[PDB]
Amino acid sequence: SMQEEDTFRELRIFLRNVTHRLAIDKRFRVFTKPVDPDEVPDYVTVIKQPMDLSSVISKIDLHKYLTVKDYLRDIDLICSNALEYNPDRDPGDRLIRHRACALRDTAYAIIKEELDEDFEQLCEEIQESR
Amino acid sequence: SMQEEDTFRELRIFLRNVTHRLAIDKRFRVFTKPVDPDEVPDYVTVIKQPMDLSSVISKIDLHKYLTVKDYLRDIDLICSNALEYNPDRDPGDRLIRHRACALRDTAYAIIKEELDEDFEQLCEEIQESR
Ligand SMILES: COc1cncc(-c2cnc(NC3CCNCC3)c3[nH]c(=O)c(C)cc23)c1
Ligand SMILES: COc1cncc(-c2cnc(NC3CCNCC3)c3[nH]c(=O)c(C)cc23)c1
Repeated sequence: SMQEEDTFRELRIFLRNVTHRLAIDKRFRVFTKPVDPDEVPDYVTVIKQPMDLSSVISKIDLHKYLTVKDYLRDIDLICSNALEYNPDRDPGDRLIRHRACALRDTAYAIIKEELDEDFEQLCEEIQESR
Repeated sequence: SMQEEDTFRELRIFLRNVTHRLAIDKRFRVFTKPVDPDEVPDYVTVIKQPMDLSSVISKIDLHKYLTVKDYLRDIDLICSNALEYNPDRDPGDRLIRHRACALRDTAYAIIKEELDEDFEQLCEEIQESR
């Protein structure tokens, strides 16, 4: 219905705003675009579902997220990929893991403050009816 | 259930085999890998959901296709993207469009010959129950 289309449009507006705020944070530059294969040649083989903030924006615009829960799955994927690909004790690995956890924590904290629980419940109920 | 897992595993085996047969055809080399942005800088902006045969293989392996119908949507996407991005009368554009239609036609013809309709119906009924 028209009311449901308006609901998903509001969701997309909300998710774009959250994603933009993550993307302009200097700490998260490494997660903003797909990896350069020249910098990490084995990334494609080790990480089976790459994800980054530009890809998240494309998915929002393709109407791939019908709930904030589904969006957070991709944010969690950005984090889990980083922990998987950079598990070593070396400072470079530790920096990226810290930034990955910070990205995750920041996204969840924004959502906790700014997402109305009843709005999310509505989205979930519309999704389950499709 | 175990029987349903076996069904989706058989689907994945079937889809990998079809995709491999498309990927080794010389006509379809242009569709085997993501586009090189150096060759087509405006591709990212014009085509909103890029798709290629290596991406299709990754999606099979990530369990993204529960039916042949969903797989054919991505094959159709490879074709529609090509028709959209190369619409001109020039020979280069006409060649790619012809190959795109041939890819689509070939995938459908393989499926028509080799996919049991009752196998596809089972997949669809399992998908709809989830
Ligand atoms: C423009 O700079 C880059 C572009 N693309 C990828 C990276 C990058 C480089 N190194 C990583 N990890 C190494 C750190 C030192 N120990 C070996 C691994 C990276 N790890 C990542 O998770 C991502 C997303 C990029 C990246 C950088
Ligand atoms: C290694 O060669 C390539 C790598 N990546 C992309 C292409 C490519 C080049 N040109 C295209 N179309 C032009 C043909 C002449 N008129 C202007 C457009 C391409 N079109 C496509 O649809 C794809 C997938 C690649 C491609 C080639």
